[PDB]
Amino acid sequence: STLEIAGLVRKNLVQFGVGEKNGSVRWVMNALGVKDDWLLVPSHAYKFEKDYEMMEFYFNRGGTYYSISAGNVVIQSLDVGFQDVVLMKVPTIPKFRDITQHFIKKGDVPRALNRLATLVTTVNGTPMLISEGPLKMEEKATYVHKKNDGTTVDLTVDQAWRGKGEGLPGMCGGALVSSNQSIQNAILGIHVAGGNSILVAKLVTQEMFQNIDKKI
Amino acid sequence: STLEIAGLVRKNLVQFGVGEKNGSVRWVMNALGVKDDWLLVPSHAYKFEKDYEMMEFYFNRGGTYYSISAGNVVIQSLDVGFQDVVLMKVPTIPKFRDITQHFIKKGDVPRALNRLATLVTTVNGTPMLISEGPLKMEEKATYVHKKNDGTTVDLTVDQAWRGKGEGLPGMCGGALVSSNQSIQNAILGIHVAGGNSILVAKLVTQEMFQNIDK
Ligand SMILES: [Cl-]
Repeated sequence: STLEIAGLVRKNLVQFGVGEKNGSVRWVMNALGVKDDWLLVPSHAYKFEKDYEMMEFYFNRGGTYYSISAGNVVIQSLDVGFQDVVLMKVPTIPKFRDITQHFIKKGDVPRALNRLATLVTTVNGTPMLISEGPLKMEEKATYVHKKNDGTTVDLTVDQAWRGKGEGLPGMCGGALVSSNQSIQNAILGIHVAGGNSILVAKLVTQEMFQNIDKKI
Repeated sequence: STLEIAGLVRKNLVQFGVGEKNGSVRWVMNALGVKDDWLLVPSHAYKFEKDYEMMEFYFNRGGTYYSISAGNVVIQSLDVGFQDVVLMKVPTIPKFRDITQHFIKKGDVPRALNRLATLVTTVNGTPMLISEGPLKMEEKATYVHKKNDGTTVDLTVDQAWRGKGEGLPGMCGGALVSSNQSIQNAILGIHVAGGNSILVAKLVTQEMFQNIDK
């Protein structure tokens, strides 16, 4: 049931923030824990910051704050091309329950195409469930992002799901869940953009998780 | 409660008019004082007149009409836009009680969503309280209003509240108050346009007034 898998997701969802050690912190969106000390994070959460070298990442795991230097995390791309969503290893965060086997398998993709799905996310800390229309998929989809107030750059997403629905700023990073019980309400991917009245998310499959169990 | 916050809004509401320095004043809608000499004004109140040369802006505060020339007003934005609602400083106008801290905080918007709200406004001095349907939010909302006289215009709103309710001409500029007691019945925004059974208001947050007190 949508609510069963939604609860698993909820338990692994954390608030993601960026800043300088001993300085100011800006909470930006969400990041999803997937296994042991590995999480999925949308790249625009940190891409447009002025100085990556002295960047510190901040996580809020149910009221406990953890932090790590950007120079101490291991990053892994899901695929080749524009960095849209990445896998990030955080050693100082508590072990996450393995939910890898709940994501959709590369082969099961058409069985999720054309149906409804639910976005399981949080807005500034408050849990929300957003309904998305019949999902379509696009090989490469574009959206517009605004740097904290002002400028607007165009960014693309590779292999994106398209749902119709109204957003709310800060929803980025949530997990998309299919309503198809035939495929065990698989997790389809991560929310990256919302615009006119269309919600866009990147497809993330069971196969993008192989390199994480390899030693170094 | 809703009555307490509604009271704070009424005391800061004034009428907005346009006219020449030695003629008759055309009153058009309401404006809301937020702090000191600053006011929240819907931009359609003045943006469709093309002779800024002899134009005076008028404000009725307690029976006295205060004015300022188009060529003298300081106008400021809330996010980056100007097509919907603007802040306007009028040095000549008597000081307004600071109500900024009664507006909703950004991180609390989800708690105002799906709940009822009350619109506090005036139509020619006449006070009105209007219940608005369970509120919904929209990224951008388009409304084509006959607002002028017989002229129709496009009014597009960024981050807008949409709700079921009934209107009247001249209600524009009034404020939306939340029925949610756990967020202290926060002011949610400013009424921009209304027509059949839909009312549209712009979202205004506490954080938005950072631009003025500095
Ligand atoms: Cl009440």
